[PDB]
Amino acid sequence: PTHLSVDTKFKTEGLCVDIPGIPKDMTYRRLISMMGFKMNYQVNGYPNMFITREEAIRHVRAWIGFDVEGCHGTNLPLQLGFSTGVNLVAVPTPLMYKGLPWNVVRIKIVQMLSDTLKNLSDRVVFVLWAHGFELTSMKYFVKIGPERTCCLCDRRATCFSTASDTYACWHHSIGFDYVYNPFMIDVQQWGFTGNLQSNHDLYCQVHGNAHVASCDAIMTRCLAVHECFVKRVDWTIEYPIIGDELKINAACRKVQHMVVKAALLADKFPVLHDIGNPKAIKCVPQADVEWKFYDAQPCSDKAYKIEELFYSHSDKFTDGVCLFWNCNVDRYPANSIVCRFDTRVLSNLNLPGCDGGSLYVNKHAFHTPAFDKSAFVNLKQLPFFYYSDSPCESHGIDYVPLKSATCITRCNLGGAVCRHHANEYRLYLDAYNMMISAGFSLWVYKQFDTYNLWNTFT
Ligand SMILES: C[n+]1cn([C@@H]2O[C@H](COP(=O)(O)OP(=O)(O)OP(=O)(O)OC[C@H]3O[C@@H](n4cnc5c(=O)[nH]c(N)nc54)[C@H](O)[C@@H]3O)[C@@H](O)[C@H]2O)c2nc(N)[nH]c(=O)c21
Ligand SMILES: [Zn+2]
Ligand SMILES: [Zn+2]
Ligand SMILES: [Zn+2]
Repeated sequence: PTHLSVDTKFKTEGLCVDIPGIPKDMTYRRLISMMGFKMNYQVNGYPNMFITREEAIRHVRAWIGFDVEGCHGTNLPLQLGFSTGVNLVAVPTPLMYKGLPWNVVRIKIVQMLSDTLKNLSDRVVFVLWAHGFELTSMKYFVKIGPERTCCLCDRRATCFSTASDTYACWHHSIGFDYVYNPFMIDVQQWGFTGNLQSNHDLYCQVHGNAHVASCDAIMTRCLAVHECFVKRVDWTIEYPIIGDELKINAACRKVQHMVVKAALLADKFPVLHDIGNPKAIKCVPQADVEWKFYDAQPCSDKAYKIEELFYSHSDKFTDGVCLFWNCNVDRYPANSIVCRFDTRVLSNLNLPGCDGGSLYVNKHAFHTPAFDKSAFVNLKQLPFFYYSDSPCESHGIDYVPLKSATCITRCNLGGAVCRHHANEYRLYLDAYNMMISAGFSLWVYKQFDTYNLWNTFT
């Protein structure tokens, strides 16, 4: 039950306009052969060009929307659209390219897919709203066969070159002309009513329809992300490490302990309303504050309404401070400590999402509602600072003397930062800059002032 059986039925009603007379009874085995490919009875790791809904979710980083529109069927040009926004015109002789024969179009496709996916996934999953021409055009730039490894490394092969008769992954595909062993999935097979635009526009207002192939490719992938990461959520699926996931997660927990501990020392809140992950633990377990938890799973569609979270416990969320660490609400109260992911940040962990949101894949997949500046009108941006009440003692690196107005320590209060707190300062600054560059923003109540922390050294 792992892979999609090649004898599974395939609904061809969406194909009968480009391909009139197509059989109603159709399997993937008869469809792959129809597309011009031969499986030759194979058990070499490539059982089907099409993958399941579950298998596609585990390879979401490889999703590339793909659509082909008749520009004017072997006798007419074809407009190739990809969710990267690229439009290629192939002739049988937001960016748009002029018409060119297939032998040079396939070279651009290998280059475009490789630069997109080399730091993301080991494969490519062509997300389709299939109507005919996109399946029949793959024979001009897709070659299938047994699973192979790269000729320059041990990654699996994703490209093939007719010049050298060799194979390569996304990293070493310069000069290659064919996509080797790709995967694909037809969203239209999931049982929708209506066309692509009517179904996409039910949940997203950001992607329009300029009647170009790439617009449909973007809407197709967007509709797929909504069905797999907005309407349905699966937090049990783990995703491989492809970047600084571990340092970013560790930096977020390092900053959270620093910020919440300092806010409790500076303002002496009697109560703390920790609103967010239902499995959360005290990030400052040594604090005197009364810690009250409120369960709320990460929202994947729209940001929570602060009215429905609070108003319907201590119930007096105006007492003490409220902690919204990656708990996206529409408008945070004035007595809040907030960590909110910026969906606009470009990174290999953050994928384009639905209706302004993004899909942040770090160990797990979190579809995050679109970043809204108006949510922080009652708060201010949290400035960088480093606080430490630990003993100014170095145990165990080369020391350039540290001078910083944001090093809240006894040694800095005394006019000279010690080597221990200087190491921890520069380590915390690296973690802070790691967290901010990853896309997380920090916000705090306007009364927060690091000048109140100097007095805890008395
Ligand atoms: C809720 N949320 C978080 N972020 C961010 O996304 C990343 C995923 O981290 P994560 O939540 O997968 O794990 P940690 O917090 O490191 O786990 P931890 O504190 O360790 O809690 C225990 C869990 O982690 C596991 N775990 C515990 N210790 C470790 C460890 O040392 N290493 C690893 N790899 N896992 C550990 C443990 O088995 C359990 O699954 C982080 O940057 C989050 O801030 C969000 N970002 C967006 N856009 N939207 C969200 O809704 C959102
Ligand atoms: Zn390679
Ligand atoms: Zn959309
Ligand atoms: Zn010190």
